[PDB]
Amino acid sequence: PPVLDLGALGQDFAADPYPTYARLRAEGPAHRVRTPEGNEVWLVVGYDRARAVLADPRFSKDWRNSTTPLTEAEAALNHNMLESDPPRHTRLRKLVAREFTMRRVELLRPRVQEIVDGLVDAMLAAPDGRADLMESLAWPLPITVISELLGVPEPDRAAFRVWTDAFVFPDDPAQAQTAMAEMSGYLSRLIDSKRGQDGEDLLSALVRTSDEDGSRLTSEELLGMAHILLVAGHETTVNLIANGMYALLSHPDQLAALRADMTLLDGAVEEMLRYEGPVESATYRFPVEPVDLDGTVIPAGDTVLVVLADAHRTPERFPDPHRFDIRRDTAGHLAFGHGIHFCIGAPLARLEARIAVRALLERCPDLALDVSPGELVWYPNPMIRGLKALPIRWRR
Ligand code: HEM
Ligand SMILES: CC[C@H]1OC(=O)[C@H](C)[C@@H](O[C@@H]2O[C@H](C)C[C@H](N(C)C)[C@H]2O)[C@@H](C)C[C@@H](C)C(=O)/C=C/[C@H]1C
Repeated sequence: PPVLDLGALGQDFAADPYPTYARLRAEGPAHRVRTPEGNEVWLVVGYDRARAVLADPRFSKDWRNSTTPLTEAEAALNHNMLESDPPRHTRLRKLVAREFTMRRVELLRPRVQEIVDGLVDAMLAAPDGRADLMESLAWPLPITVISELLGVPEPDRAAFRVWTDAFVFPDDPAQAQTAMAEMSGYLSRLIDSKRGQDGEDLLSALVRTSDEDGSRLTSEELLGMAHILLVAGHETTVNLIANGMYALLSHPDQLAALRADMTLLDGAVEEMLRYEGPVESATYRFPVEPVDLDGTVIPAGDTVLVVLADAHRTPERFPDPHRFDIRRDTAGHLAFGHGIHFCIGAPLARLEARIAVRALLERCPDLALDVSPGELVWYPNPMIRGLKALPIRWRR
């Protein structure tokens, strides 16, 4: 294949990518394509292959195995679990797994609940009963929850959305590259602000751990860590809520069910993950040796992107794919990945989302999408699945 150019494929490829992915799936598992941003990457589509690869060791996420160059501003924060393999990935993750167990996170419900609640109160405050569920709840919830955890003074949180934006499609490649340096700068400063202040938040914990013994957690790794624990639960958990809602609000029949019975909540918040999950394609993976993806051979060092979005629509795994059913069997979706890199914060995310949906359906009479689905606009970025905004309204 000449190599499918995603860029020149319409701002609707950001809208409904699926047909393009499926079309590829039909011809084979792997495909070379140029991303809307440029660079050459491989796309692995089709559920069975997707799941498979995610856990395949031959696909290392350690940039040392990539033949793609890394700018200095990037090289800075590339010492985290999601960008390394054993033994390093093993070593690092261990450092903070106890902080994200369903049991531990559950302890945060009281707080998370209160955080959502405060946010909803302010929403219903509007006189016309119209607000953007994005800047109104979906965005502020994640960034707060996590920021109290990692210990980010609140005034400091604004610059974060700013950067994340640049990271995702920014209106200029050199601008996002600035956001990274800027962030590294902040985090590094912040890391130090903690030293000797006997704080008990996660970050303070790590700063102590790292000092006590640098062989267990290097200074770069310390940086990388704080960075990854932050920017990995953003775009994802923030769009989870948005996508989730946009999904439930554009399928009245389903909104109805959940309204009638709220026990379907957990299972509905799951189908959201399957149907319109936040991550379109898993993060970068590089073959340590050439991999023969059935007929198609991928060179060592090339960038492989497992397309979570497509596997979720592969009809041989998920019948009536494009159908948003909250009573569906969502068992086995790749929303949070598969393998050793399986989301470390799946519990924290789920909690937030579950409390978030819960709130809305409840505290919002005649809640509804405030614009037509065709009017919404998604982010061109091929690695994410987010709405520019999500208008709504409710019985004034
Ligand atoms: C809707 C929410 C979330 C989604 C969709 C999501 C999705 C994922 C996915 C797909 C991976 C694996 C990526 C890959 O292998 O390419 C992953 C990894 C990870 N996630 Fe999440 N995530 C979410 C929320 C969270 C939260 C709330 C945190 C932070 C507290 C978090 C922290 C991480 C980290 C640091 C990893 C590294 C895993 C490892 O390498 O062992 N995630 N997540
Ligand atoms: C967990 C899935 C999302 O990706 C991420 O959370 C990671 C942290 C991040 O990718 C990293 O971004 C850094 C700024 C640079 C780093 N590079 C030095 C190696 C890179 O690996 C994303 C948050 C980037 C943004 C743009 C995004 O939208 C991610 C979506 C998920 C893949």
